Amino acid sequence: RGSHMEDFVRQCFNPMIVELAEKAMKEYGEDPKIETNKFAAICTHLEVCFMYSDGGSKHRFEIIEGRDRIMAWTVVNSICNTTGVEKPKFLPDLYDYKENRFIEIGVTRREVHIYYLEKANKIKSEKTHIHIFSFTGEEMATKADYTLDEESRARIKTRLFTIRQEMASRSLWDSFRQSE
Ligand SMILES: COc1cc(CCNC(=O)c2nc(-c3cccc(C(F)(F)F)c3)[nH]c(=O)c2O)ccn1
Ligand SMILES: [Mn+2]
Ligand SMILES: [Mn+2]
Repeated sequence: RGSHMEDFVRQCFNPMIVELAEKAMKEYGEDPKIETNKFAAICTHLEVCFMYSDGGSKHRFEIIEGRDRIMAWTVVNSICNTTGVEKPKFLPDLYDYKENRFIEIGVTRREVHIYYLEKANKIKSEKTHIHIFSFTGEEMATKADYTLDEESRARIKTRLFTIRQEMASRSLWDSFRQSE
């Protein structure tokens, strides 16, 4: 069963983040033992979402990603019913209470252009904000409004490149890149 990538995920990411990624994957019919690359991807996505939510003020953000499906939909419903934003057709990652909008965080191994295009093609209601980070240090946000200040985003990018380096050191990076 076991594989180097799984052990690396378990040693590289926080135990709560690993448990959350595992729960989400099982809930969505995936297997972290076997789909180890997706395992790493959802751990990374979770960490990015958490760091981003940490980048604002105390009450700045409401974290949607990481919750189970029913509760996540419950909280976006409460947010829509108290603010007036439209219901996103698909579950986002965050809600900005200062900018009053949902945020879709993406982490990509390819050019941010392609991935942002996909995310803007699925999200029909253009109300929800979109913010892509890449594993090379590029980033791309909707209307060039990158929400957080420079230092928080740079912290995210540094960590992303650290993960990429740790993967390449174990010869795990080529497989990870040629999997998205
Ligand atoms: C969570 O586990 C899952 C989830 C689903 C559907 C729900 N998903 C999201 O909400 C979502 N998912 C990703 C993502 C997940 C795995 C891999 C990758 C990629 F990096 F390889 F592209 C991206 N990224 C986001 O930004 C994002 O919002 C289905 C199966 N498993
Ligand atoms: Mn999400
Ligand atoms: Mn996302």
